[PDB]
Amino acid sequence: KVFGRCELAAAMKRHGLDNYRGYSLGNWVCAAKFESNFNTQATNRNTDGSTDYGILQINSRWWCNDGRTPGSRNLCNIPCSALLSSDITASVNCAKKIVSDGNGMNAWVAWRNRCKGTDVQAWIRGCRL
Ligand SMILES: [Cl-]
Ligand SMILES: [Cl-]
Ligand SMILES: [Cl-]
Ligand code: NA
Ligand SMILES: [Xe]
Ligand SMILES: [Xe]
Repeated sequence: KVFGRCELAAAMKRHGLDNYRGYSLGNWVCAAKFESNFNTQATNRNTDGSTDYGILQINSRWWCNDGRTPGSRNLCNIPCSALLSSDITASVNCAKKIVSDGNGMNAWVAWRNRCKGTDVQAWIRGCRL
């Protein structure tokens, strides 16, 4: 599924992401825009052989099992395919574990490079929330 901007903001809010670990909703919407262009089916392979999955591009070396990333840790205890669902619940629950891991949202390279320090409130402007 490809979400609309406000539709995703509303879904993320309902799943408890607004101000989760101090990150306002706009941060999460901005990260999703630049990681996946709001597409739950997005995948991208990395040079180390791991693959990033779903709306928040969660990586198979640490967080999910895809059966093809040797020595990987599956910290979210889920098959990576679960992260591609139209239902964002699995992605949200795993993202909460990631953002709690010590480096906050710096775990998402697109967030660090394209959202951090910008007016992220613009991402939720106009939405009925
Ligand atoms: Cl915000
Ligand atoms: Cl894909
Ligand atoms: Cl980047
Ligand atoms: Na893994
Ligand atoms: Xe891929
Ligand atoms: Xe998400």
